[PDB]
Amino acid sequence: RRPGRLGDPDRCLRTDPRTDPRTVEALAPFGLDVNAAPAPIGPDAPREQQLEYAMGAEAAFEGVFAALMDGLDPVPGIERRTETISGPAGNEIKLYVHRPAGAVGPLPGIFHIHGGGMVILQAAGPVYVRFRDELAATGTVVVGVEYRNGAGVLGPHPFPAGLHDCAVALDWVHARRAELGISTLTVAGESGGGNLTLATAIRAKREGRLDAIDGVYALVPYISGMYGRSREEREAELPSLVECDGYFISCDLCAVFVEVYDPGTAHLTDPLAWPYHAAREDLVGLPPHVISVNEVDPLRDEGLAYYRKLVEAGVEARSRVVPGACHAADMMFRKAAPDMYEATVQDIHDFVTSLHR
Ligand SMILES: Cc1cc(=O)oc2cc(O)ccc12
Repeated sequence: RRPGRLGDPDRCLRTDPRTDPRTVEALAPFGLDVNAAPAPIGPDAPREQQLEYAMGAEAAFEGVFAALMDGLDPVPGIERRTETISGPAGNEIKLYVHRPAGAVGPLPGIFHIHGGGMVILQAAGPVYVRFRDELAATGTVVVGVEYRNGAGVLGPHPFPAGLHDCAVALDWVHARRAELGISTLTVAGESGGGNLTLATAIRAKREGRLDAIDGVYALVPYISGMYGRSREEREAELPSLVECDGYFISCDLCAVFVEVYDPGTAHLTDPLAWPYHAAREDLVGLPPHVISVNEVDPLRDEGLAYYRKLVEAGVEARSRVVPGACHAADMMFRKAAPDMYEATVQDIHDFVTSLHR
């Protein structure tokens, strides 16, 4: 009958007949081809224990991402620099700059915001280094921002610390397009980085900084903040949150990460924390957007809802789905599913080359 865990509650990535089997075998060594056990902590646990759990999850997932990137030949012909800038709280923000060696003029720029639920993972990590090199290789200038995290080794900094860091870093890059070899400038990211990407555009309109943004490309955005709702509430509003729950990511662990990001959840309905809540007023006048969602991702339906909201607001919006893809499959499986990876890289390349100032 119904797809995924709507039809059979025990279905997992391996047993869903829609999953790209290459990705199932790629996740098998880590035990990530099946549903994780119910998370042993919840959103009402003491914050000290939530931050401990997040620190562990970060160390484990950084291990998995390193192993998924191991065995690849490096992307050839990329020049890299690290710049350090002052953040708004006296923090240092690192910028990782990638460009094709020997470019003869300006190229489209990509301001890249990494995922990890705005709480964990480093832009310095091999999965994001690889993604920035791959985008640079197509003929772009990529700047990866290392913002404050809600948790883990770059934490703990609640909302809106990371968002403010992204703002300051975007302004720093915009101010320097000529010396950085940048034509147009696109803000892009996946999952939590998709969240900060969409919020960065909403915030830039409010603050009169839209000149910094020619385009927005959000992949598998993590934007509803609704992971802690009941199975029935989730199914009523965003059925993918039940259909594909536990497929690589789990609503129970995300619900912890929501509390970690915004302790006391005073921002649960604030579109700068959870862009799914954007009003028409928040989206009118925003520059061109792409929303890329993944077929067997529990976040699929909140990404589709955001595309619909952008269209309703008159934004020059596009959307695509990656068939057979779990959450972020198109950025994790460079080894096991290179065609899926290449297709997303090329779609982003095509988008940024389409823009004019
Ligand atoms: C790797 C990872 C990053 C995140 O922000 O959230 C998650 C949630 C999960 O259930 C499983 C993995 C992650």
